[PDB]
Amino acid sequence: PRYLKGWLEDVVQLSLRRPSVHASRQRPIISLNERILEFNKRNITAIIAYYLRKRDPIEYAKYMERYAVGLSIKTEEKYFNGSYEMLRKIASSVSIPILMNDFIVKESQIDDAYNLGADTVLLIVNILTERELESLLEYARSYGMEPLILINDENDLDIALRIGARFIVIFSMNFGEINKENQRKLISMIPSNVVKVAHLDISERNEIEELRKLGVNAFLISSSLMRNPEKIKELI
Repeated sequence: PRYLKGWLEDVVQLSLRRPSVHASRQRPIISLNERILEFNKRNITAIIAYYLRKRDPIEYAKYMERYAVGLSIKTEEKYFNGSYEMLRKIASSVSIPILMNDFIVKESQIDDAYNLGADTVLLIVNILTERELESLLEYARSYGMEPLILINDENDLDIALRIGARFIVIFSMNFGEINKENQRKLISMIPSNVVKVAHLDISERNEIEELRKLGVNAFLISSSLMRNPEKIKELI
């Protein structure tokens, strides 16, 4: 990984030490990026719901299976209260795409994702060198997973495009300044053969129409839905 400090350094150091799991996968790959493109052809707004333990998780996942295009599950243990067991139980319970949302810094974590039933993984440009990211991209693709690559800024974008990413998520706040104009700028700079995901707050739902016209294919939510799951219906 790159030079890191503070909690982010701590979580990457712990992630490098994550023991591998010897699990056998219980489902096929249910591709997230491909289902987003299907929802786009069906004119159904494509919302990636989330689970982060801070709500019976299975009942929640089954609710979301009815509405969401996919489900992000936070599996980092020390700071975000996740687990591989929670991922596996949710993935075994539903047939929508599952994104393993963690700090993926070594190949064995992609092995873990595959063996536990996740359909893809998050990769974070700004914690990895370009060569590390390219290698992990290739490794994910060897399991039939197109990873969701997170960009922060134009330097991250340049890396992601140079290595041939086809599935990118863009937020509206630097990883702590919020800038919607900058989010739109980064979205515009991604070619149309890339599946693009915008982070969205539920309060921004009036922007979905325009963001779709600007090329966003799906929306990643990270607040409000666990307290009030039915809010996903109004996004859609």
